[PDB]
Amino acid sequence: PYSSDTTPCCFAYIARPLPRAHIKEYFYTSGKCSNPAVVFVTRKNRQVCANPEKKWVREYINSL
Amino acid sequence: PYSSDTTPCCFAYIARPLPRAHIKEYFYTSGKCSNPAVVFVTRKNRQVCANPEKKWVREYINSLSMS
Amino acid sequence: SDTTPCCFAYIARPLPRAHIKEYFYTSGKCSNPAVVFVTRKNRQVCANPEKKWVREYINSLSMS
Amino acid sequence: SDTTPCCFAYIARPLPRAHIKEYFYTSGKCSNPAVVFVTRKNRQVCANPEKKWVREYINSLSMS
Amino acid sequence: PYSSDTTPCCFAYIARPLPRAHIKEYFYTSGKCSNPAVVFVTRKNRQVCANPEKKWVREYINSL
Amino acid sequence: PYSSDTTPCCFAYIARPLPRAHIKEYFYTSGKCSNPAVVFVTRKNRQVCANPEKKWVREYINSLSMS
Repeated sequence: PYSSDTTPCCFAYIARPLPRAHIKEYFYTSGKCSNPAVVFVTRKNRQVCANPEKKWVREYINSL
Repeated sequence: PYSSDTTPCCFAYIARPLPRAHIKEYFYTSGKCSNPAVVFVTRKNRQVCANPEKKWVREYINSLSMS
Repeated sequence: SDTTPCCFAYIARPLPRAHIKEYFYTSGKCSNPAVVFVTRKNRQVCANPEKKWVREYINSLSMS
Repeated sequence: SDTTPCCFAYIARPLPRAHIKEYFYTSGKCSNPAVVFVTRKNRQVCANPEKKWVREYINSLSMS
Repeated sequence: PYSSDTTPCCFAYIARPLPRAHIKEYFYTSGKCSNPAVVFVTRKNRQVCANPEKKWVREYINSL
Repeated sequence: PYSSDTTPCCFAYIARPLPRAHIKEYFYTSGKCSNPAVVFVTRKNRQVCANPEKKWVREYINSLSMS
């Protein structure tokens, strides 16, 4: 661990793929967090936690 | 209350009291987080992690809280 | 004593993510550090831990 | 590169011959020389090549 | 290879166990030979080639 | 003719001709053996491996052989 700022962590992963077209960016959550996660940021700026191992997650990252 | 939303967690606690005058709100971090924490939100919207057990932290919560 | 897998060379071309099931790091007893990717047919592939592709694959995989 | 099994310690008590299916020598790439006995449950057991019992077992086994 | 003397080699292994009681000594054939073998020497001094991996061979060696 | 009996094989060939006078019999080693050889049996029953291709070896066989 490293800073007093908060950092976003994920504790569950979205079940249904989000539409590819609705995603504006992604990031991986901090290594400080207990679980690994991809966060997708939608065009409406919602942050959505997703399982880095899922195929659709990988396909999105690779294509976007 | 496990959802897909991100949740803010804390990994370190500010060393010095923040000025009371600059704080507008607080909240506690989720119990899912590995460490307990209070977060103070400043008027400039910075979120500052703080040690729940410190006296100043408790005094500030007691001044903000409607409970 | 049980055996442990060690690596002596690192794959040159990235193998496809789709063919990998998990990874692990080789033992610190080994002379070289290495990531091992375990394929669908359970072949163990040694890879250079410092490579960007290797790191990106690890982020999307579970560790055995 | 594929992994190869290496040994870092040698079993103290002889395991029963009846439980061993085959042996092999570890790679010369490994830092220590070793005989590996492969048990009926496919556990790999490292053993000291210089030991009389080890040599006697090898004489009665096929080499993978 | 090492000497002008002949050395006994085996090219087949006896199918039926010899009676334990009829064996006076054993030896392993030379490493120069292409196949490994146990030779049992009977009380009548017949030399009988046997498979070192067979259980009865091992049991005889262990008991005698 | 694969049996359980041992069969004598040769791995080296005597460097110098044996004295003809000391040899009573010969035979060839089995084709199963990795190297070809002639074996001379001395009157004292030593078996001596010899290179089949050497002239002295051939001369000695020709003197012993009834073929």
